[PDB]
Amino acid sequence: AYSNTYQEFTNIDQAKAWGNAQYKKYGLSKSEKEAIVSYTKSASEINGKLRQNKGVINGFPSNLIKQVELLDKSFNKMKTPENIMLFRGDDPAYLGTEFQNTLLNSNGTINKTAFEKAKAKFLNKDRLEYGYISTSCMNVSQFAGRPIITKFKVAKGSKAGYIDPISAFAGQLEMLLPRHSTYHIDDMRLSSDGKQIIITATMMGTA
Ligand SMILES: [Hg+2]
Repeated sequence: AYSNTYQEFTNIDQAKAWGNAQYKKYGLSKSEKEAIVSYTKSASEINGKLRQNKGVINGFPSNLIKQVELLDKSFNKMKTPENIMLFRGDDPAYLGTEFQNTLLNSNGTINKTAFEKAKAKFLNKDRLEYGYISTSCMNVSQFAGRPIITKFKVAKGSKAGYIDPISAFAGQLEMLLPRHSTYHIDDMRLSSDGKQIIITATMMGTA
């Protein structure tokens, strides 16, 4: 094959370390660090308004339009040295309103019929996310209960920032990604468990 290598953090301290060493070289304004901190205590509220009005902020309250602009700005400084793999956790409503109450049997195991409906609906296709993408350097335990697990592959030089410390209200080994990002679902298979779906997306960029 003609496949490229991505660094996957196999240990928490190794991630925490590489992580903090990237926080240094960013040099974020005081203004942004509070936009990122407010973003971690409101990630739900903001991304919701972002997926909604499909990227338009010229209707958002003043407070917001500014924060949104500040978050975007911050990414001019937060890129990644080399190719990396990030981990995200999602609930069924992520795949669609139809998988909401169809994806998992009351046994907790994944329904192989709904799984195929999804595999056909997304495999080898590009998805577009309107809000920001919170992720982790590893499959931390704040996912693991979540039925869907995406594994992003981010290319050298792409916007990605280790905001773990910048906000105390940032998840474990948290790594933010720019809004409006577009990735390509390259693989879907069930965990060697029975309950999950292990997606393998390939990021491309943000427009
Ligand atoms: Hg990381």
